[PDB]
Amino acid sequence: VASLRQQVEALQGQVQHLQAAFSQYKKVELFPNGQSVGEKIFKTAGFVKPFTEAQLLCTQAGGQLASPRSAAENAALQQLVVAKNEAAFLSMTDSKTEGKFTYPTGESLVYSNWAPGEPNDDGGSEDCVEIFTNGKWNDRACGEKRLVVCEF
Amino acid sequence: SLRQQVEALQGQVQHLQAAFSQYKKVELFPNGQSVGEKIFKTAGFVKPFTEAQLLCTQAGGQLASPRSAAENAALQQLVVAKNEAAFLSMTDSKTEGKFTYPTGESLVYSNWAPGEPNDDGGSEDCVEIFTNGKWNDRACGEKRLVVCEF
Amino acid sequence: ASLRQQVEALQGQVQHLQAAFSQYKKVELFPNGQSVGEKIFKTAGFVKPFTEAQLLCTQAGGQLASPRSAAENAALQQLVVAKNEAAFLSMTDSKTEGKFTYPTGESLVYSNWAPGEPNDDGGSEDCVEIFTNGKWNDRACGEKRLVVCEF
Ligand SMILES: O=P([O-])([O-])O[C@@H]1[C@H](O)[C@H](O)[C@@H](O)[C@H](O)[C@H]1O
Ligand SMILES: O=P([O-])([O-])O[C@@H]1[C@H](O)[C@H](O)[C@@H](O)[C@H](O)[C@H]1O
Ligand SMILES: [Ca+2]
Ligand SMILES: [Ca+2]
Ligand SMILES: [Ca+2]
Ligand SMILES: [Ca+2]
Ligand SMILES: [Ca+2]
Ligand SMILES: [Ca+2]
Ligand SMILES: [Ca+2]
Ligand SMILES: [Ca+2]
Ligand SMILES: [Ca+2]
Ligand SMILES: [Ca+2]
Repeated sequence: VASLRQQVEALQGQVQHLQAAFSQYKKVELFPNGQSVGEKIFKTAGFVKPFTEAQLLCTQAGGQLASPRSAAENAALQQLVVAKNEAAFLSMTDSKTEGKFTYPTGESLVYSNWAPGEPNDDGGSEDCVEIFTNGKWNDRACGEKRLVVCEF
Repeated sequence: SLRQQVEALQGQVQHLQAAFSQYKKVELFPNGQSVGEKIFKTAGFVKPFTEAQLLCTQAGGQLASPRSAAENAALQQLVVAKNEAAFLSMTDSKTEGKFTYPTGESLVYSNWAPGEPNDDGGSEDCVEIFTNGKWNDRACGEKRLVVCEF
Repeated sequence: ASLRQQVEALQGQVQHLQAAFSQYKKVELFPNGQSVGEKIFKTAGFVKPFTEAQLLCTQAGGQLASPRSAAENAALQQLVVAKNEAAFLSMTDSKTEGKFTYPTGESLVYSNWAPGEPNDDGGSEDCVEIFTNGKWNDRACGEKRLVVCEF
């Protein structure tokens, strides 16, 4: 009760210090390759890789390829693409069933920002998705190299 | 009961303090410098002043603004490490011959190289810091290392 | 009463902090870091001679990569492979030729020498590099290798 009192007051000061310090470091971490939106964080590796390699990199790091689920998330992701001036791969593919794009979990899309006419499975071999500097999406061959951006 | 939960909380906080301390060192390696309560971090690339300024602002910070010999030395470490002169936040764009911080406040510290600022060519309103730590006013259109402070 | 509620509220903040921190740790490690046990390896992304690399890590509050187990070596190997550049380890045999030690002076507790190593080629190889295949080779300290520090 009494001793417990001080202990609680001491913890409050320690917690406040951690909160202030962490707040500062979050900003530091995101500069210049990250974007925070809601409770999601997008971070680019800064280089390009084919889809399979990009996917593995994100998976191994405990995240997954960028998967914008709203206009807000897509705009945040667009900021990184614009900054690096390099279109990036999204996590979604229609490799299982042509014409039906899904997230790595198999769930159907809850948001999309396809450029006019897309997806068009050009050449009959486009099962991956890239996001342009203007934020629009286009289905593209998974063998192509695009900016690696993961979400955590 | 409450005494058992408090010890559990104490343990969680001690763990966080240890984990956070380790994480701070990791984050700052190799592009950051901690001095006092300020943190300097370089983006690792060069940009013209206006662009560099926007990058820092959008990140929730601002261009490096050394306010003491100690901060200037910390900033100097990053410049030396990348071997690339960097832009500071200060400019005399509003009133030629009078440098101020983004807020409009006058300088509280300066480390100008001999003869500077000299508004060379009548068009130097930005400031760069060299690997030796000294400052020189330069054209804002030139590209220099982007270093922000948080 | 008020104390208990004050403690439960404090724990709510602490667990929220734990969650935020966990997310930011993963973000931090991507793509230049690797965590293994309580150790963290992080590459600077560039190459430097041994003395300079050692100074960079020391000044950052850590030390050059010092894998002490197969698990740590495999973790470090991931970074070397990602950068496709052999990296320097912290150990040297500068004090006593043929006897590699950590910066502390302690003898190795783990090694993963490539066949035929360490050979002290030219009679002047007192530093250690780790290849993309995870094997070690003694190399001249003047050579430039990927900088990887451990924290
Ligand atoms: O192959 P390319 O003609 O250079 O470029 C193609 C066009 O931009 C097309 O509109 C788009 O739908 C394809 O995905 C792209 O591959
Ligand atoms: O134009 P430059 O002669 O190559 O270099 C100039 C000189 O170093 C001058 O002393 C300095 O005050 C100017 O800011 C620089 O631009
Ligand atoms: Ca298909
Ligand atoms: Ca398709
Ligand atoms: Ca297409
Ligand atoms: Ca002027
Ligand atoms: Ca001027
Ligand atoms: Ca000048
Ligand atoms: Ca970081
Ligand atoms: Ca020797
Ligand atoms: Ca030797
Ligand atoms: Ca050898």
